[PDB]
Amino acid sequence: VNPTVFFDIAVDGEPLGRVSFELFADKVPKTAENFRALSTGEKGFGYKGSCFHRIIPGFMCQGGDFTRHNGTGGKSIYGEKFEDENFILKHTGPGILSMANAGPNTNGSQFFICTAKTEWLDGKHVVFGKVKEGMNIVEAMERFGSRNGKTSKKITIADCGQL
Repeated sequence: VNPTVFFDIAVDGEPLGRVSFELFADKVPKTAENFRALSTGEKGFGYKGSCFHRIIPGFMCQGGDFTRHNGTGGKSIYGEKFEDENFILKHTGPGILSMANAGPNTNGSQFFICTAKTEWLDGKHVVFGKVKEGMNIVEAMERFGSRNGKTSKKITIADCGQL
C-alpha cells in the first residue's frame, strides 16, 4: 500500500490546517521514498519547519528548500541530486505532486503542488504523489501567493510525518 504523509501548515505561525498526500511508491519508489523520509525527518534532516517560498495562484505552490528557504537550496536523501526516475505519471490537474528541478537529473528536495493542469511539464518533471485530504487547505494557501510568486505571509510546514 502506498504511504501517506501529512503537512500541518501554518501562516505567520498561526495554524491553518492539514494536507495529506498519497505517494505513488508503486510507480516511482525512489522518488516517493525521498519525499517520505524528508517528511519524517528520519535521516536527520527534512521538511519540518521549512517554508513554501513560491506560490502562484492558478499554477502551483512550491516548497522543500529547507537549507536556503528561497529556491536555491535543498538536498535529497541520496545526495545533492538524483536522477529522473521515470515519467509514467502526468500533470493531470490540481493536487498533483511533482519534483522541481534545474535540468535533467537534478532532483533534490524541492517540489510543487499543482493547483491547475500543467501539461507542459509532462516528461520534464517527475510526478510522484497527489493530495488525498485537505485540498481546501492548499486552496487557502494559494490566496497568500502573488503573480510573481512572493507570499504575503510566511507559509510554513509546522509539522509533518507519516500517517
